[PDB]
Amino acid sequence: QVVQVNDSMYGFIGTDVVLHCSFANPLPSVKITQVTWQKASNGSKQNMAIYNPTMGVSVLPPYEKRVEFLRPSFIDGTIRLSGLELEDEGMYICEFATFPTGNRESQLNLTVMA
Amino acid sequence: QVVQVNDSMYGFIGTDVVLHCSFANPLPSVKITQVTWQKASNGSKQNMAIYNPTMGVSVLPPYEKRVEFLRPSFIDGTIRLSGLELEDEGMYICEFATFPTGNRESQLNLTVMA
Repeated sequence: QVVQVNDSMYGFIGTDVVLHCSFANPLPSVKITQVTWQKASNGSKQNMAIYNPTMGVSVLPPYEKRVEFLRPSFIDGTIRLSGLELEDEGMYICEFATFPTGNRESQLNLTVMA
Repeated sequence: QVVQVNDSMYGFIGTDVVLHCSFANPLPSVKITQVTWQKASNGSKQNMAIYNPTMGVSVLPPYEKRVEFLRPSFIDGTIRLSGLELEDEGMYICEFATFPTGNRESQLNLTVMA
């Protein structure tokens, strides 16, 4: 019960897109430690962005000045990816690291239209 | 980028196996927030055990009597799994949630013999 396959997003070259990732339903007994956007491709994943309720926001290249958390909370890891291009197409994983229940990862496919 | 270790394991039925998992060297910039163990079986992830440096240890069913940390640290999530059943066959993933680097995981395939 780890993976939660979500929507499928369709964006456009040049325009930005809103990738969605929220946590529901939040319980007081469950504590969210981190939200982590990763891009999966060719069978290999890649760290994209991380929101930590205490450590702040981190964006990793090539996604700095591109990816921005809209409502950075522990139940919301929604991001905006700027300047879509053909290389951006692929599977995206938004993972919540929670204690003591474990990790919940949402999974969404992104297609880039021309 | 997120997968740094890929190994294999073997063991007889009823015997105990020590699944190793560690991180070195975490840069002084890098902070480990949580360590998580997962099992992948026929396209489905399942949370096993979690060690959070600031919250403690949690062993989830049905592993609450079989799986155990040996030296639980922010750089060591090595566990022992006792009473190996045939169903235990498969890939096990030990994940380090870090900031600002993100997720760094180790995958090991445990095969059951007799």
